[PDB]
Amino acid sequence: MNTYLIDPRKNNDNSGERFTVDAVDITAAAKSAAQQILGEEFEGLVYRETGESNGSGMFQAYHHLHGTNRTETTVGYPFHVMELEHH
Repeated sequence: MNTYLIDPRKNNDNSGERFTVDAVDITAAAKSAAQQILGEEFEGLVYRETGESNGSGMFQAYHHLHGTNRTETTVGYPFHVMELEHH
């Protein structure tokens, strides 16, 4: 449908090379991006990182392992997310 820019900030990696993910809306793009950044191990939920401003390009992805209680929380960190150049 549409491409969305994805850049893992929490990663703290020194790789400016950002990757893009497929999606229909920023809402879904974020959920799809996290699945790649955090991996298939990510099944929690995503939410908007910013609020005071509509300026997109940032989102939050959280996930807590429920059932096995093997850990306290699977993953949970922010991540850049913005819709590629449009018309």
